[PDB]
Amino acid sequence: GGYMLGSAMSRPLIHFGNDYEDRYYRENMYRYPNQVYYRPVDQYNNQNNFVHDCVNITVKQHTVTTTTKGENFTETDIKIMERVVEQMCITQYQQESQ
Ligand SMILES: [Cl-]
Ligand code: NA
Repeated sequence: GGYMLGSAMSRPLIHFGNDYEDRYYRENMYRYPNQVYYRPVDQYNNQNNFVHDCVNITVKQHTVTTTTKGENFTETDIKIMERVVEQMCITQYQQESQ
């Protein structure tokens, strides 16, 4: 806070180049966020800087919420999470800017 919280979306279809990650995302898809936290779009000059912050904030919040419940993410989870959140952040930027 005060961060903006976007609407829940369907978790994106992503073809990971790493075949094991690709399978892992599908197997464990519900572990990952389906909404992103961000600072308002109009505070940014470009998509890249927005997404950078959106990814950091969203990953921080999801990891914090998870750890305090006594659950864990694997190294593979984190890699997949960063990519999933990146895509949702890009979608959020393009949408909210439109
Ligand atoms: Cl979903
Ligand atoms: Na591959």
